[PDB]
Parts: sequence; structure tokens; C-alpha cells
Amino acid sequence: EDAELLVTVRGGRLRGIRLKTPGGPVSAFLGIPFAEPPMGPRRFLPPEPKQPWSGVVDATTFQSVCYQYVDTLYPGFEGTEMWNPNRELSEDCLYLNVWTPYPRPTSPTPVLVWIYGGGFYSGASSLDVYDGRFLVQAERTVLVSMNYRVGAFGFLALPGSREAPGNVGLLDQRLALQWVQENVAAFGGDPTSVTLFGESAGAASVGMHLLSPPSRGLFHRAVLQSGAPNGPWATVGMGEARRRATQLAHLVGCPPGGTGGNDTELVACLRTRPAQVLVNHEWHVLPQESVFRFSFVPVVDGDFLSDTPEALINAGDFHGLQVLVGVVKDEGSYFLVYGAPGFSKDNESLISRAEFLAGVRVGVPQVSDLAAEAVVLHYTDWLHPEDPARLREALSDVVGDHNVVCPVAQLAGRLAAQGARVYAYVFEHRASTLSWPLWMGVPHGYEIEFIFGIPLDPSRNYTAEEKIFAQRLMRYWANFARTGDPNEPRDPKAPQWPPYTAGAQQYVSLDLRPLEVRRGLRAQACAFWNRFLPKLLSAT
Amino acid sequence: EDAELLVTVRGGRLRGIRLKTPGGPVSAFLGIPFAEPPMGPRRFLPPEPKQPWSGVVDATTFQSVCYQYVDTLYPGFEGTEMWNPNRELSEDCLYLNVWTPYPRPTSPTPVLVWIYGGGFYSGASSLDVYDGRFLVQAERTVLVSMNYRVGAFGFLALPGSREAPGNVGLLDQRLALQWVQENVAAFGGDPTSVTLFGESAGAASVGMHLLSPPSRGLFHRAVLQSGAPNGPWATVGMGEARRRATQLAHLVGCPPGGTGGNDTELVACLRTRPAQVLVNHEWHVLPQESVFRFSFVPVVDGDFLSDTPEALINAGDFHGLQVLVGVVKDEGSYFLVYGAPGFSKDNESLISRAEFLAGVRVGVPQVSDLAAEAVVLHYTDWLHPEDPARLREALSDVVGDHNVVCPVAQLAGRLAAQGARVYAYVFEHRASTLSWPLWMGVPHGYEIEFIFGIPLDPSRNYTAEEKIFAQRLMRYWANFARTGDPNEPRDPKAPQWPPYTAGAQQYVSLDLRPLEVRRGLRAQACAFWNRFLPKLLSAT
Ligand SMILES: O/N=C/c1cc[n+](C[n+]2ccc(/C=N/O)cc2)cc1
Ligand SMILES: O/N=C/c1cc[n+](C[n+]2ccc(/C=N/O)cc2)cc1
Repeated sequence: EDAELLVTVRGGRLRGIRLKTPGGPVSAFLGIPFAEPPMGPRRFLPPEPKQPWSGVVDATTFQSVCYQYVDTLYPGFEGTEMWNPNRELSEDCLYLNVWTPYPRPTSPTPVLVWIYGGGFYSGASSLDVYDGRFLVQAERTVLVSMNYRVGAFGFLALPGSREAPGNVGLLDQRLALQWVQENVAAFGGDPTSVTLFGESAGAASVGMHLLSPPSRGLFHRAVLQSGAPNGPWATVGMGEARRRATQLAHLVGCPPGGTGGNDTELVACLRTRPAQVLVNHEWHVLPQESVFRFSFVPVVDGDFLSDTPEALINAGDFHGLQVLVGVVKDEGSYFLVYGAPGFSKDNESLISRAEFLAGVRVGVPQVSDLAAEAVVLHYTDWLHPEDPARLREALSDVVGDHNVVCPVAQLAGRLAAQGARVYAYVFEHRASTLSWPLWMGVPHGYEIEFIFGIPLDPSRNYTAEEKIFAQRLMRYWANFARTGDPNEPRDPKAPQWPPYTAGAQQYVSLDLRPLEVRRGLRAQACAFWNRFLPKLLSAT
Repeated sequence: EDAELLVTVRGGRLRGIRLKTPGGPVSAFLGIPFAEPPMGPRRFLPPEPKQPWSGVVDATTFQSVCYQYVDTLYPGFEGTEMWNPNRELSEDCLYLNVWTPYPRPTSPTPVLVWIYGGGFYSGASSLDVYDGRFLVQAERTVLVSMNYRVGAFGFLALPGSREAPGNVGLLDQRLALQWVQENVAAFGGDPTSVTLFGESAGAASVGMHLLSPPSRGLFHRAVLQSGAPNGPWATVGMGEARRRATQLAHLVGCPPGGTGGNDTELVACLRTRPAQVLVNHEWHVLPQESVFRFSFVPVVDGDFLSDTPEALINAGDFHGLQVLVGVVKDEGSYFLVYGAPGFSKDNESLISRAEFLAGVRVGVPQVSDLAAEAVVLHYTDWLHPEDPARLREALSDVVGDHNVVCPVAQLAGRLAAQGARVYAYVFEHRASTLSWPLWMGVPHGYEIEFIFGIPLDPSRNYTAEEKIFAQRLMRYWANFARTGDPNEPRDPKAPQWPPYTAGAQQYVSLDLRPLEVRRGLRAQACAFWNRFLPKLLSAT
């Protein structure tokens, strides 16, 4: 046995596995338990720390995926199944992973902590696209990733009650961050230099930890990729969370007629149901036909979030914090084949104007007819109001701006203007191996494979420049993790990445070309979403 | 070396396998090719006979399942998974199976030919519930079952065209019947005594072979379980079939933008698409939200069916034919969890009056508001018009009578009154192992396991009484196959099963109790569907 595959943490001993890369080996510790299994009476409850164990826990393979819905929209399709669970489902899923360079660093090394996305209803740290061997080998940093409870198991909430307080999936992530503080030094990691990064719901999660005091002391930098905590999908109110939890109980026979009723009896009945039965009725609790909406998400209850993310962002002091935010070029195109009429991944989706007008109500659910008219006015090219291709791109912009780009731009502006040093990007390279149709462009979530250095995998068919592009991206993320600045600490040859300010609003485009500085993250469109539209609904 | 596992047919030599039962072995020949693989340019075309082969074809296991939609409404649930494919999907699927007793019969033995159901969009002869080893062992008959193309591959139709004539899945079954005529003697079977039996869409298939002259000479008796060719779901018009085929082509990008759209180019574009891509858009061509409706079904084009099944049934002479027909006690309950509002398999489905009114429009699609009113009138208990339990059972009766019971009763009456000997039954035993909820009663399709003697399987947990009940039913079906009469010829001690007549309308109840004679296949309700409702729609 290689000596560097044996590590002792506060809970006990572990045996890791050596992973191969074209540039050299790395040491990996996959499936480390950080919490007691949230099963039986522990369902819906906050996580408890993992009790110490005897012997050597095997950490050579990923553990189970938390119970979640499995996408069957396109059986056998690479574009969807790459996000589906690649391990067996189980409520015994609170395990984390650690990648560390070989040989192990002798001095403390900055730590990257990945939080996966998936609309808070799906996701796993074991997905092939989250493989941390290439990032750790090329940049010699320590990478951690954890599983957290999703769906009803992580975010079902009867606010006020203690049997189902909600946000327990966020508490799973926090416990994993406390675990990194107490044990990452055993792998050569620096607990004083922890950079969180996540995508979509993971980016929203990273934002929630910035706004939660108990979590803020567990890390020092943040990267939010195509997500923000102030998104219209990332949180729900206490009243709506209670309605969704009560409807899920009704769909699974809780409570039995006629018994009632209060929260203790409701959760007790829910804890007797098999986990798959809860998953099978998760989508049937959404209030209306929609895209980019999820049943069980973090709740604003006054505990984990003392106020709404919007309020905490405005009143927040962010001095001494560095943040890197960004979006992909086509944030909304992915979600249109999940409900927008006239859309299909297997044709050109050249929708009609009638389909566009109906799609706006699906992309912007429960807004007034007047608000929908305002959306149609802003996103219609009135010189070509019936052109199908322009309408297809317009509805993609509607969903992308409303859900991702403008919530991110709002956060980046308030962050920079209130003490934080902010860097912004727009990812504009479409992978040569992308299986989604061409009209989707650069869809939501398809910068991750380049951040993690997946093009370096010799068993895959990326181009030579995509490999160079991936290495340049890993350099950016690692430089930000080490120094808080994506630019090379001395290299003057490479073009510079200027910080994002609420006035200049500078950002860079990430593609095969060298860095290009641009201004305004869709400033005109986001002024409609962030400034005018909220006033349009106040006066109904 | 058992020589009985080696058989020569017109195409070549085969090697079978011995199957064990508690009562003795049987010889099975699974996966016999009866047609050329309908792949490439042969997609959507009628089948052609399998050309002779050299050597010994292995017939020891089931072959591939025809490409079809896979039910994922309840992952891991036995009630739905039991109908899903248990072999890999392939367009190379035209294979049949024959079970023969051991030792092989020395005198010609009557043949039972099974045609599976599945709404013409799914199904396979390899399903565990269609295991013919117990029926062949206990009753010493020859059992044959075949795969036929389902979905768009079997029933997509551009009527009048040569590239996609339609009904090719029915022609698959006919070719398998011609195969039985030419080869079943090699297994000890009597080609002059062939009894077709099938369930749901298989029963509708059996009925359409009754009404097609080229198929009528290939068999001598018929059993129609919970299905009929005159059902509102079993056939489709030429205009509607063309619209659904053109819509499917549009959803998969056919034809490409800028090219013509005649039938030759449309099918040519469809033949270049991967089979799974066609499956992924099958349900999106139905004209409206509904239950018990399927996209690609037999088409009335004047070829396989010279006229509508209703017309051919009325003007048909059925002298010299014996038919066994029947239904289960709760034909409609299964389909309510697939679209009816307020229904769920995991609760009691105690729907409201408003949900019942909306469910009638789903259960009876495209009827005038006046016609839906007539349905509500007949199926409302006006002394308890808001009782949820009664409304749940009423909507189940609406879907069951409209789609199964009354089409079957209409067929049984016309058959008996026009020369055929008809026997009718109602299956009223709910399996002790049934995984569907109690409120569904005896759902659609759950008499099959008793007809095939599945309770005899030692690895199952059926009761001792259900085993004797299964042996009773297998005797009924085999007696009908041998003599055209389910009653035992050497026997007046058991209760007799009287024939079904258009006047007396006698039938028997099949359950753990001895046979009980009843009169009327829901005569009052079926007079509404078969007599009054057509006149109501004529006057719009
Ligand atoms: O039996 N239930 C089927 C079913 C119910 C609800 N959906 C909705 N849905 C929306 C968005 C997504 C992913 N968005 O990124 C995934 C799934 C699909 C299938
Ligand atoms: O995301 N779309 C999911 C979805 C698409 C299409 N269907 C149609 N469908 C109807 C009837 C049956 C079985 N009937 O007995 C099975 C399946 C269901 C779900």
C-alpha cells in the first residue's frame, strides 16, 4: 500500500485510491461519512455529526446518491442522463469526497469546495462531470465535494414545527463545511483558505451561505456559476412551503381519513412512507404549469435566513470578501423543452407568435396579464414580430434573464458596491461534443466540464484547443482560490480581467479567443426585471 | 442428450430448452425468427418471411422486445414494471415462442396462440406473466406467442402511400399465424385446431383477425379478454392517422426546413431517425388530454379492414365460429391514475364533484358538452351526488364501460345473433398479491396471471385456493381450445357455463366461488353507449 492513501481524521481512519491523469496521479478519498444517516425518525431533521468509527473505512468509491427524481424525458440521451444518478439511491447518502495532489502537499494548500446544482431536487457529487482529478493535478489544490439532501428529504418544510423545520439540505452542506475546517489539514489543505464554488442551485446555495452568519465563518471566497440566492426559483415563502408539504402528504395518503392534522401527525405519517413514494409525487405540488420552478427549495423562515435573500443582500456588509460570478451564453434554452409549447430538442423549435405568447406565461408563472404584456413588449422585435427564429431566441432570453442573468447581475452589483471585490464572466464556448441541438447554443450547466478539466480525459473526443481552453479556465479558478484574483499573480502578457463594479459593470468573455472586456450584463433587460417589473406588480 | 429439445422447421433446425414446473417438465422453443428484421428501409413496411438458415438456431431464451415507450410513472413499482420490457429494445424483434408438453404429443394437439396487449404501443411475449409453462403442463396443449411491432413502428400510417401503409403490426401477427400453420405440427400441434386468445389490444387484435378474410382462415376459435376491435381506442381514421404521422415527423425534424413534404420524402426522413427518437415523441401527437387513448393504432383504410370494425361486425356471418369473451370487474380504475384529476395510487382518490366533472371530459374525449352532460346524468347517484367514494367508482365505470365493457357486449351480442357460439364471463377475483391499491378492485389486465397458471410458481406467495382457482381457469380455456366449449365434456357434476345469447345475455362470474350465472353485461349502461349516445352526437 502507498502510504499516502492512508489518512486519519477525527472520526477514524480511511483508505483512499490513486486516480490517473495524463499529467500524473492524484490521491482521492471518496465516500467519507460526515453525518449520521438521516433515516427513519431522522428524516426531515437537521444532520447530526458522524460518530467516530473503528477500523479503516474504505474510501475508494463514491457512496450512494440521495433519493431524487430521475429524468426520463429522453431515455438514452447523453444530454440528460449525464445529470442522472450514477449510483444507487438511498437516504444513507451524507458522504463527502476529497481529492488531494500526489505527492501530498507539505505546506497548507487552498481548498476548493464544490456544491452541485440540480434545482434543489436532484444532483450528486459522483457525476462524471464533477471529477476533480484534473483540477487537482493541474493546479495542485485540494478539492472537496459533498452530497446533500435534495427534494422533500432536504427542503420539505412545515415552518414553525420542529419535526420538519426546512432547509436541512443547506445544513447538510454546512456540516460538510465544518468537517472541512476540522479535517482538511490531514489531507494537506489550508482551512484558512476555503473557496466555495457551485453551479445553478449550488451557486444559489453558495449565496445562501454568504448570507447566513453561522456559515460565513466557514469559508473565505465564493464562486457563483449561473445561479444566485435571490432568483425567483431559489426560495419560497412559509405559506407556500406549508401548502406544498401538505399537498405532498395528501398525495401519499397523509393523514389517513379522518385523523388530522397538526404538523406532528403529518410528519409522522410522512416518515412511514417509502422514500420512492415521496419522490413519485414531488412534481405534482407545483402551483401551475411552469419551467425553471421546483417543488422543495430553501424556505425563508427566519432561522437559516433571517430575512429574504434580497433584503439580506441589500443590507449586507461584504468588506474583505472576493466573489467570482458568471453565466453561460444561453441560460434559458435548456428549460424550454420542459414545458414551453412548440419546443422539441429533435427539431429546430421554430415557434409561432401564438406559441411565444403562451410560452411567456410558462416562463414567467403567476404574473398579471399586464406584467406579461410588459415582458412581450421588451422581448419582441417589432420589426420582425412573427419571425420564428427570433421568437425562439426571445423566449430563451426571457427565461434566462428572469431566472439567472438578472438575479446574478443584481447580486454582483450590490456585492461590489457594498465592500466585496467582484469578478464577472460570460461563458461563450459551445463544447464540440455537445449532444443538445445547435439552436440551444451554450446551454445552462455546460461550462462545468471545462472548469473541471474534463477535456483532458483521454477517453473523450475534445479538440486540442478545448484542452488548452480548459487549462486556462482551471488556472483562473485556482488563482481566485489562492489569491482572490483570477489574473496571473505576475504574468503581464495575458490580457487582464478587471473587477466588476456597479458603475463600469465590466466582465470578460470566456471562449477559445483571448479575454475580451465587455460592459453590462444585459443592463437594459435587467433594468426591466430588477427595477420596473417589481413596481408593475405593486400597483396590480 | 434430450432429443426432444431438437426440432426442424421449414426454415432450419432449432434447439429448445426444458422448463421445470411442480407437475413436470415442458419443452420450450423461445426466440424463433419468423420474419426478416424490419430494419433500415424495411421500417414501417409489411413483414416478409424469414429466409431459411443453416446450422442450429439457439431457441433457449427470449429475443429482443420491439421498440416501445417504457412506463416510468412509478419507478420500482411492481404494478407497472411487470408490463415493462424485460429484454433489450430493438427493431430486430419479430420472433415467436412455442411451448410443448413433455413428452412431445404423438397425436396432433390443439394450439393456443397468445397475442399480448398494451394499447398497441407496448408489450412483449417475454413478460413473466405470459409464461406458458404451467398452461402447457397442466392441460397438455401447444402454446404459441409472438412479438409484433407496436407504436409508430407497427402502426404509423400515411394512408394510400406505399412507404407507410399502416397496420404492419397486425401483419406481423398474421405472418406468425401462417408460421403456425406451416410448422406447429413439428412440435406436436394440430394446425386444424388453432385458438387465438389475447387481452386488451391483443383482444382487439384477435377481433380484427376475425374481420379480415386473409386472417380468418388461419384459426378456428377466438378468446377476447377485456378488449374488442370496435372500441373507441382500437382504431383510427385515415385523416387522423395522417395528422398524427405528420405531427410525429415534425417533432423529429421531418421534413427539413425548405424541402417538400409528400409521403415518400416524409417516410424517408423518418427512416433515418434513431428508433428511440421516435419513441420519445409518441405521446405528444395525441389530440387532447385523455386516458385510454393511444397514438398509433390500427387504421381503417380499406386494406386490412375493408370497413370500420362496427360495420364488419354488423354485416358479418359467423356460423361455425366459437368465441369466448369477458371482462374484469373494474376495467376503468387502472387508467384513472394516468390523467384523471384528483387520482393517485398512493391515496384513496376520494375525488370531489368538480374533479368528477372534469374527469368525464378526460375519460370521454371529444364529445359535445351536451354528450358529457348525458354521461354525468347516467353515472351520478342523484341521492348522493357529492359522495367522493361513489364518484370515484362512477368515473371508473365511465372509463371501463365506454372503452371495454360495452364494446365487448356489443360484439358478443352481434356475434351470437349472427351464427357464432359465444361464452361470456366477468372476472371478479382480486389477487392476494396485487400491488395496486384496494380501491382499484380487480383492475384491467389482472386475470392474465390466473389464465397462465402463474399461482403455480413455487417462488410466488399465492394462496392454496388461488392455485386451485388457476387450475379451474386453465381447464376452462383449454376445454374451449379443444372442443369450443369451456364446460367439461365428461361432466354434469360441476356448474354449467351457458352460452351467451343476444336475448338472455347469460354470463358467469369467475372467482373462488363455484360458477354463478348472471344476465346482462351492464345492459342499462351499455344501452346508453351503444344506442342513445350515437344518436345524441348525430344531432350534435
Ligand atoms: O410522472 N411525472 C412526470 C413528470 C412530472 C413533472 N416533470 C417536470 N420536470 C420539469 C423540469 C425538469 C428539469 N428541469 O431542468 C424535470 C422535470 C417531468 C415529468
Ligand atoms: O413528461 N411526460 C410524461 C408522460 C408522457 C406521456 N404519458 C402518456 N401515457 C399514457 C398512458 C399510459 C398508460 N396507460 O394505461 C402511459 C403513459 C405519461 C407521462
